[PDB]
Formats: sequence, structure tokens, C-alpha cells
Amino acid sequence: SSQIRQNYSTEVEAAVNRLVNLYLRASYTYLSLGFYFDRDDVALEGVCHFFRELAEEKREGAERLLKMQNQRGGRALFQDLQKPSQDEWGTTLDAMKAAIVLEKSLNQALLDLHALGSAQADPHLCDFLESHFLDEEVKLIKKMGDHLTNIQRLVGSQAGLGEYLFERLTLKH
Amino acid sequence: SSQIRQNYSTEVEAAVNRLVNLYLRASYTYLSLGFYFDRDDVALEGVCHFFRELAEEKREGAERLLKMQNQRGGRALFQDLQKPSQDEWGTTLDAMKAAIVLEKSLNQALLDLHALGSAQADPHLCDFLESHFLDEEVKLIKKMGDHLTNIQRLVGSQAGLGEYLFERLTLKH
Amino acid sequence: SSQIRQNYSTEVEAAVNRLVNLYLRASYTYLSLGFYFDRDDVALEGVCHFFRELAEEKREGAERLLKMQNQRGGRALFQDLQKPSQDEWGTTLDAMKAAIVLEKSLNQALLDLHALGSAQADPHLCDFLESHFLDEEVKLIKKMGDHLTNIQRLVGSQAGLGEYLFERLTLKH
Amino acid sequence: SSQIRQNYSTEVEAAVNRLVNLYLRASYTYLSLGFYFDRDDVALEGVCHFFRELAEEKREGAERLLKMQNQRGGRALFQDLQKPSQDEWGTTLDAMKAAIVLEKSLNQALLDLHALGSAQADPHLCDFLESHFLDEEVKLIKKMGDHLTNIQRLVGSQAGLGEYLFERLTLKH
Amino acid sequence: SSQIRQNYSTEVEAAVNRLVNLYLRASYTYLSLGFYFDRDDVALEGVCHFFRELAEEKREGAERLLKMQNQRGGRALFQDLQKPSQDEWGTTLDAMKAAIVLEKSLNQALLDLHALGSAQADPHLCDFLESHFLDEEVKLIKKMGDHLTNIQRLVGSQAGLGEYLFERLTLKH
Amino acid sequence: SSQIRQNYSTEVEAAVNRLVNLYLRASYTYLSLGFYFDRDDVALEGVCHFFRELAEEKREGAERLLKMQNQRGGRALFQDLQKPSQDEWGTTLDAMKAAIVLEKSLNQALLDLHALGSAQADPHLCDFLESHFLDEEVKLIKKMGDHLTNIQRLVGSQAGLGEYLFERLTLKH
Ligand SMILES: [Au+]
Ligand SMILES: [Au+]
Ligand SMILES: [Au+]
Ligand SMILES: [Au+]
Ligand SMILES: [Au+]
Ligand SMILES: [Au+]
Ligand SMILES: [Au+]
Ligand SMILES: [Au+]
Ligand SMILES: [Au+]
Ligand SMILES: [Au+]
Ligand SMILES: [Au+]
Ligand SMILES: [Au+]
Ligand SMILES: [Au+]
Ligand SMILES: [Au+]
Ligand SMILES: [Au+]
Ligand SMILES: [Au+]
Ligand SMILES: [Au+]
Ligand SMILES: [Au+]
Ligand SMILES: [Au+]
Ligand SMILES: [Au+]
Ligand SMILES: [Au+]
Ligand SMILES: [Au+]
Ligand SMILES: [Au+]
Ligand SMILES: [Au+]
Ligand SMILES: [Au+]
Ligand SMILES: [Au+]
Ligand SMILES: [Au+]
Ligand SMILES: [Au+]
Ligand SMILES: [Au+]
Ligand SMILES: [Au+]
Ligand SMILES: [Au+]
Ligand SMILES: [Au+]
Ligand SMILES: [Au+]
Ligand SMILES: [Au+]
Ligand SMILES: [Au+]
Ligand SMILES: [Au+]
Ligand SMILES: [Au+]
Ligand SMILES: [Au+]
Ligand SMILES: [Au+]
Ligand SMILES: [Au+]
Ligand SMILES: [Au+]
Ligand SMILES: [Au+]
Repeated sequence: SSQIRQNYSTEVEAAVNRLVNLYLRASYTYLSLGFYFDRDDVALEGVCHFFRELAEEKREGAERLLKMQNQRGGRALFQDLQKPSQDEWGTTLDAMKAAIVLEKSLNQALLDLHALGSAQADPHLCDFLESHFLDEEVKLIKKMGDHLTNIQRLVGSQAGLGEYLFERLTLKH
Repeated sequence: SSQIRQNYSTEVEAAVNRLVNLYLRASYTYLSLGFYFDRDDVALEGVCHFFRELAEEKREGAERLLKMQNQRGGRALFQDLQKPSQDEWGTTLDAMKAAIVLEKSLNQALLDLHALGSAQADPHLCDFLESHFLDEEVKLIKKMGDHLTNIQRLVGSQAGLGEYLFERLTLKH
Repeated sequence: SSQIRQNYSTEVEAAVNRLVNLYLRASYTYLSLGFYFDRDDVALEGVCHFFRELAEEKREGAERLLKMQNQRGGRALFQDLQKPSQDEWGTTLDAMKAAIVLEKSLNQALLDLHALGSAQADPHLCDFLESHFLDEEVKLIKKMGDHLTNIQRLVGSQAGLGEYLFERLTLKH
Repeated sequence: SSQIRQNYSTEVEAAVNRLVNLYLRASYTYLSLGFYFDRDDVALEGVCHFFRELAEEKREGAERLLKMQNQRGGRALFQDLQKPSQDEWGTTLDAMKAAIVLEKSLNQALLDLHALGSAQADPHLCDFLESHFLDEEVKLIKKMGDHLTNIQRLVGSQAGLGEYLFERLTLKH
Repeated sequence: SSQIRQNYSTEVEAAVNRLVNLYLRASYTYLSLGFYFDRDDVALEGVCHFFRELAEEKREGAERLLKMQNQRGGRALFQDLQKPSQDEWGTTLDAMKAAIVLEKSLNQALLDLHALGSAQADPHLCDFLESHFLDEEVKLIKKMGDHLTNIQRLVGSQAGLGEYLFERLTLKH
Repeated sequence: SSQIRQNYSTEVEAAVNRLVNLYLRASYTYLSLGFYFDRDDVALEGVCHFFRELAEEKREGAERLLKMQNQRGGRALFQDLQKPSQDEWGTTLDAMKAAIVLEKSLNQALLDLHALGSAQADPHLCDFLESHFLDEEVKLIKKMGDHLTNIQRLVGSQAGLGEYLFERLTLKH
């Protein structure tokens, strides 16, 4: 077994595979979120685009992790992908709340894997997470908090109007 | 009678002529809708443009149908065009409601003609409807549903403000 | 009722609505004329283009009139559009004869409306007709007379050949 | 036998091979028609070009059919190509009459194959015919009817002059 | 429930959701196939690219289906995604064998859904499958059969050399 | 009979018509050869392109001959086109063997016609063959011999690998 593998614990290999599952789960969640906002009875295009873009980003993170797994001589192993936690996601506010919960879980998974890499003395893993994941997550979580604050401000009284305005003037489409 | 006509039933020929009447009726309805929104006491320019654009699209569909009638060796026959169902169209919401009702009737007419073509074993007619009409109608009806949802969200409380905002931030002009 | 309306009689308002009906009728007549010449058993493409172009021009005149109706604070009211006077239009000669009869009726309607505007002391209406309609009609009627003369010259003896030649060498396609 | 073949009946496979023969026959007919009009004692260049262009179109249709046969896992089988029905094709009128008869036979073959695909529940075949053949045939047959009408109009009295004029002013070269 | 929904059976809606699951499953299978060929102990880059490209194509098909679901007024419902059938995919030959089996299953699912649309008289669904899926699948399955034949020819005697050569001279990277 | 014909024997006229049949036969043979190599169970794209290109070249030669027939005042006469000698063409080697046999027969037909032109003292015919056919055939036959030699060298031991390599590194696609 691997001719290239060096300083790459079975523990980190397994944890990388679990993280791939988590990122692909998050991608699937964002696919569901995106298409919910494209429903004719929800129709918030900018919200749809925001979530579909994140579906792509999460999928990219999984592919980054799989490439890394191979560069270290580990073996990608895929598991069932569980469906998203909801079939309908409520208002933009509800949806952003669910998204920041999801991001925080990914973030905690990254931190846990960092702490494993540190215990296993694996500086290439630590560097890899710092280079492509930790700051990325921090920036996204901040953006989502900014959004939540703006949504929140808009939707006390006149909830519908606030939702429309946030979609039109903050979100991209 | 026609040197080119082949596999083209008198039933489909008549039904094509009726569909032309329906599309020209819808065009006239959208002309009336467009100019209502240009009234100084209504003054929603983006709404006016949205309906005038559809008047053009419906007229184009009628001309497509007439060209097809001729390519198959059928004979265009024109009937009186009935005036639109209303002289005043109310709010943007009322107007979009009336437009989606109209589109659904055109859609049902297309489906009925498809079902006739299928019973008459006329695959060129079926192809023609699929190529230029069925998806076009589906996309338009979806857009209108999206609009209705957004209008609806805006006009619970503060009806005037919501109407202005929808016109300014969703509709084109 | 209208905050903008000034010096705009109910008589001119009604007459503008009737003129809109006439122009849309003429547009429909030219649509029928155009597609007749596209029949495989008539097949005079340049004739078809000449009439379809006029269908567009007449529709534009109606839209000009409706825009004016709104700029003056009048209220567009639409009536049933009667179908064209014939289902088949004969030869190019027959068709041009029918077209110049139609244009003369539009012209007389314009003159009558001018005479109303003059009796109502409505110089904006008079200016509007002079700017966009009266000369336009005069030029078109002259063109049609030129055509009739050329068609007429061609179709004494050898009627078919003359018809083909006029279509090929005078009409555009 | 084929690793790719799926939902592709032996009946449709055979019928596709027969259609290839028909299209290559039609191509050969148009080659003969083209070169007849290039004879120094016929010399109607535009007619020659019109038929040679159709020879190419028919050959292209056969190649489209053969490519499809292969994409479905069927087996192209070629038969003898029968020579065209005439060695001399008469006037432009005679020739256009013969061409529209030929096109109608191809059209009927396409319809028959459509009806077979429908009975065999082969929606890829149906789509393939709709995409590349049915409308193409309808447009060509209409063009030919237009031509026949114009030729017919020209060649009552002064047959030679009419023939020259049609070739010069309608046909391309 | 939906203001836009018209002629859209609950049966087709459910079947569209199942097809989305199948396409996302196939995408996941191709992700696993792609990264297997990127393993340092397999190292066939062109094979990896071929499968990763198909992972993207299958994901795109699912998104096309979800967009359609929304345009018709149906409701996207997501299920668990089962992991791919194998963790290791053997040789290029083994892998292409598995891929054509997968494609044929997608193809059969498309055909079944076509047959449902036909039984439900849903011509927009039928058109949608013809426009974006049926020919696409046919072309891909043909390409894969071509590949299988070439792989097969190369890997009787000198299996390693044949595998390298196919990757270098047929597959893209 | 012909006003232009000069120094053009009935013998050469007939022989030109036979040569046209031969060239169109060869074109049909190459069409069959081309599509055989496009079969999913043969799949040698470069071989397919090589033969389809020759189908076009042979057809061009027939059209050159027909144009010449007309320029001399002869009369093109078309006969039945016999189907190709095989339905399946074996390996690339088998196919190239069959192609060089065919070319040699065309070449011998050209030589025979040259010898007829010489006996009939027809220097325009001789020039015509020298200008457009004799060298063309010589170059093609040489190319095919080169190919046969290279195929032959490759397919002693490891027949499949040799076939793939010849297609990839010598033939165009
Ligand atoms: Au979305
Ligand atoms: Au979106
Ligand atoms: Au998007
Ligand atoms: Au770390
Ligand atoms: Au570390
Ligand atoms: Au990165
Ligand atoms: Au954002
Ligand atoms: Au308007
Ligand atoms: Au407007
Ligand atoms: Au507009
Ligand atoms: Au249909
Ligand atoms: Au049909
Ligand atoms: Au269209
Ligand atoms: Au819109
Ligand atoms: Au026209
Ligand atoms: Au026209
Ligand atoms: Au036109
Ligand atoms: Au006046
Ligand atoms: Au006046
Ligand atoms: Au004007
Ligand atoms: Au003119
Ligand atoms: Au020709
Ligand atoms: Au020619
Ligand atoms: Au030509
Ligand atoms: Au069919
Ligand atoms: Au079918
Ligand atoms: Au095509
Ligand atoms: Au033409
Ligand atoms: Au890959
Ligand atoms: Au790759
Ligand atoms: Au790739
Ligand atoms: Au279907
Ligand atoms: Au259907
Ligand atoms: Au597509
Ligand atoms: Au490929
Ligand atoms: Au080929
Ligand atoms: Au090829
Ligand atoms: Au080719
Ligand atoms: Au000679
Ligand atoms: Au000679
Ligand atoms: Au030459
Ligand atoms: Au070559």
C-alpha cells in the first residue's frame, strides 16, 4: 500500500473522508435551498442564486479535499449522502438561519480536523486547511451574519416588503 | 385544391385558424393592458412595457401560425376580433391575475391542438407546437406566477408603495 | 377625472378611439392581404412583403394615436375588430385596388378628425395629425397609384407574365 | 450483438435502411435533373443549380440517417440504387412537377417511419425525424409549390420567354 | 396549491423527482470513478478527466430537471443519495463497462418517463426530454461503446501498454 | 442533334457514361466502408474519415465527367448503381486491400478510355483525363500502398494494438 504515503495517519485519512461527506451534504442542502427560492410561490431569484452559488462552492471544497486525499496517498471512500434537513425552508430569514447553522458545523468540522492534524503532527494537513478552508469559512460566516442582520432589520413590521427589498438590493441575480 | 397539402386534416386547419384568432385576441388584450398602465392616473411605465412587449409576442405567434398554415397548404381564414374583457384593469395585481388567466387559456388551446394533431397522426403539427409554443408558454406562465407572488408579498399593507416598488425594481422600462 | 386634460373635447376623444379602431382594422386587412400572397397557389413574395409592411405601419399609427390619447388625458376604449372584407384578394391588381380604397377611407377619417379639431379649436390635435399622419397618407396613396398604373400597364395581354414581372422588378422581398 | 442497442426495433432498423435507399435515389434523381438543365440545348443554369443543390441535401439526409443508424446500434445495409425515372426531363415546369412528386414520396416515407416509431414506442427516432427531416420537407415542398405556381403563370402564352424569366429572376446561379 | 400548474400530473411530478435522484446518483458515481483514476497507484489522468466531466454533465441534467419541475408548478423533493456501487473500479475497461451500464439505466429511466408523459398526455414533458436528454444519452452511449471497443482491442495481450495508449491517444486531459 | 458537338465519337460518349457509373459505384462503396468503421463495434474514426473523404472525391470525379459530357455535346445517361461488394469490411487491412483493388479498376477504366480517345483521335478527351484523373489516381494508389505497408507491419503479432495505432497516428479525424 501507498508508495507515496508519508506522515499521513489513518485517523486523518478517515476524517478527510467524513469531511468530504459533510461538504457534499452541505452542497445538497444548498441545492435544495436554491430551488426552493425558485418556486413560483416563493420567487426570490436573488436568494436562489445566493444558495446555488454556495452549492457549487461546497462541491468545490469536497473536490479539493479528494484531490488532497489522493496527493497524500490516502483512499477516498464515499458514503450515502443524506438528504437535506427540510423540504421547505420558510422565509429568507429562516433560510439564512439554517445556512449559518450549517456553516458553523462545517467550520467546527474543520477545526476538529485541524486539532487532529496537530495531534498527529501533520503540518501539510494544517497548511492545507489554512490555505483553502479556514479563512473562506470565516468570511462566509461573517457575510451570512451581515445578511441575517439586514434581513432582521427589514422584517419587523412589513415582512413581505422587507423580504422583497433585501432580495432586490442586496442579493445579486 | 392544394398541390402541396399532405397529411393535413381539415380539422387541424380549422383549429389553427381558431388559434390565430385567440392569439390575435390576446395581443389586443395586451395592447389594452399596456395603454391602461400608461394613463396619467395609473402611470406605471414598467407595467406598460411588460404588457406591450407581450402584445408583440402574441402577434408574432399568430404570424408563426399563419406561416405554418400556408406551408401545409391550409387556408388562413380570419374572423372578427373581440375586444378585450375589461376597459380598466385595476391594480398591477389585478392585471397580472388577468394575464395569467389569459395565458392559461392559450396554453389549454395549444394542448387541445396537440391532442387533435396526435389523434390525426400529424407529427409536423406536433413538432411545430413543441418547437415554438409549448415551452414558451410554460416559461411565461412561470414568470407571471413569480410576479404574482412578488406583487402579492408587496401589497399586504402599504399597497401603493408595494406597487411602485415592484414596477421600479422588477419591471424593465 | 383627468388632472392633465386641457382643451380636449369629448368629441375628439371619441373620434380618436374610432380612428384607432379603423387603423387596427386596416392593419388586420393588410395581414390578410399579406398572407394571401404567401399561399402556394398565389406565391408572390414581394406582394406579401409589401402588405405585411403596411400591416405594421397601420398598427404603429394606432399605437401613436393611443399614446396621444393618454398624453391629452383621454381614455382609450377598444371595440371589436371586424374581419377584413374579403377572404381571397384576387390578383395583385385587385389587391392594390382594395388597398387604395382602404387608404382613402383612412385619409378621409383623418381629414374628418382634422375638421373636428378645427371646429373644437384644438391646435395640438391638428399639429399631431399633420406631423404623423396627413403627409404619410398622401405619400402612400401616391405610391399605390404609381403601382396601380404599372400593374395596369403590365397586365393587358399576358396577365401572368406582367404580374410576375411587377413582383420581381418593382416589389422588394 | 450490439452493446449499445436499446429500445431499437428490428422493424425501425430495416425501415431506416430503406429510407437511406430512398434518399440516395432522390439524390441521384436530382443529379440527373441538374445535368439535364446544363445541356447546351436546354441551358437553364439556375435550374441546374437548384437541382444540384437538392442532390447534395438529399445525400446529406442519407448520411444523417446512417449516422443515426450507427448511434442506435443498428446495422447499415445498402441496396442497389435504381436509376432515375426519366433520361430527359422536359421543361422547367415538367421538372418541378417531378420534383414535388418525389418530395411528397420522401415525405410520406418519413411519416410512415414516424408512425412505425410511434407504434414501437421509440421516442428518440420520433425526435430525430422532427429535428432534421419533417420541417425541412415541409419547407421544401412549399417552396416547390411556390415555384410551380410562378412557372405556371409564366408559361401560358410565350412559354420560352416565361421559362427564361423564371430562371433569371427567381433561380439563383 | 400551484397557481401555474396545468396539465401536470402527480405521477410525472413524482417520476421527475426520482429521476433527479438517479441523475445525482450517477453524478456521485462519476465523481468516485474520476478520483479512483487520480490515485497514484492507478494514475490515468485522461480517464479521471473523462469521468469528472460526466459527473458535471449528470449534475447539470438534475438541475435541468429541477428547473423544469419548478416551471410546471411541481415540488422538488430530495431523497438520500446512495453511495456508488463500488469503492475501487478496476481497469479502464471495467470502468467503461460500469459506465455504460449506468448510462443505459438512465436511458431506460428517461424512456419510462417518456412513456408516462405519453400516457398522461403531457406534451411539454415529452418535448423537454427530447430537447435535453434523449439524444444526449444516445450520443454518450455510442461514444462509450466506441471506447469499449477500442479498449477491448488494445488489452488482449499487453494489457498495461494498451491501457496507457488509450489514455494517452484517445482520452483528453 | 448537338449544335456544339465536334470530334466527339459515340464510342467515347458511351464510355464516359460507363465511367460515370463506375465512379458513382466507387463513391457508394466508400460510403459503405466509411460507415462500417463508424460502427460502435469497429469504432476507428480516422478510418471512417479516410473513406468518407474518398466517397466525396469519387462523386466529384463523376460530376467532372458529367460536366465534360455536356461541354462536348454528349448526353449523360444514368444506370442503376450496384450496391457495394460487401456489407461488412473486416479489418483496416481488409478494407485498404479492397480499396486499392477498387482504385486499380478505376485506373484501368481511365486507361482504357484514354486508349479509346487515342484510337478516336480525340485530344480534348486525352487532355481532360490527364488534367483531372490520371495523376490523381496514381497519387491515391501510392498513398494506399504506403498505408497497406504500414498496416501490414503493425499487425503481425498484436493485431488490435497495431490497428489502433495506425488509426491514431497515421489517419486524420
Ligand atoms: Au437556484
Ligand atoms: Au437562481
Ligand atoms: Au444561480
Ligand atoms: Au492544524
Ligand atoms: Au499541524
Ligand atoms: Au482555495
Ligand atoms: Au451575498
Ligand atoms: Au404600453
Ligand atoms: Au410602455
Ligand atoms: Au414598450
Ligand atoms: Au401533438
Ligand atoms: Au402528433
Ligand atoms: Au419559436
Ligand atoms: Au417580467
Ligand atoms: Au406576408
Ligand atoms: Au412576405
Ligand atoms: Au415581410
Ligand atoms: Au385641424
Ligand atoms: Au386645429
Ligand atoms: Au410620425
Ligand atoms: Au412599394
Ligand atoms: Au447542375
Ligand atoms: Au448548375
Ligand atoms: Au450548382
Ligand atoms: Au413518431
Ligand atoms: Au415516437
Ligand atoms: Au438537421
Ligand atoms: Au428556389
Ligand atoms: Au478526476
Ligand atoms: Au482528472
Ligand atoms: Au477534469
Ligand atoms: Au413522451
Ligand atoms: Au407526450
Ligand atoms: Au440541453
Ligand atoms: Au471521450
Ligand atoms: Au464515415
Ligand atoms: Au468518419
Ligand atoms: Au469525415
Ligand atoms: Au488518350
Ligand atoms: Au488522344
Ligand atoms: Au482536377
Ligand atoms: Au491517408
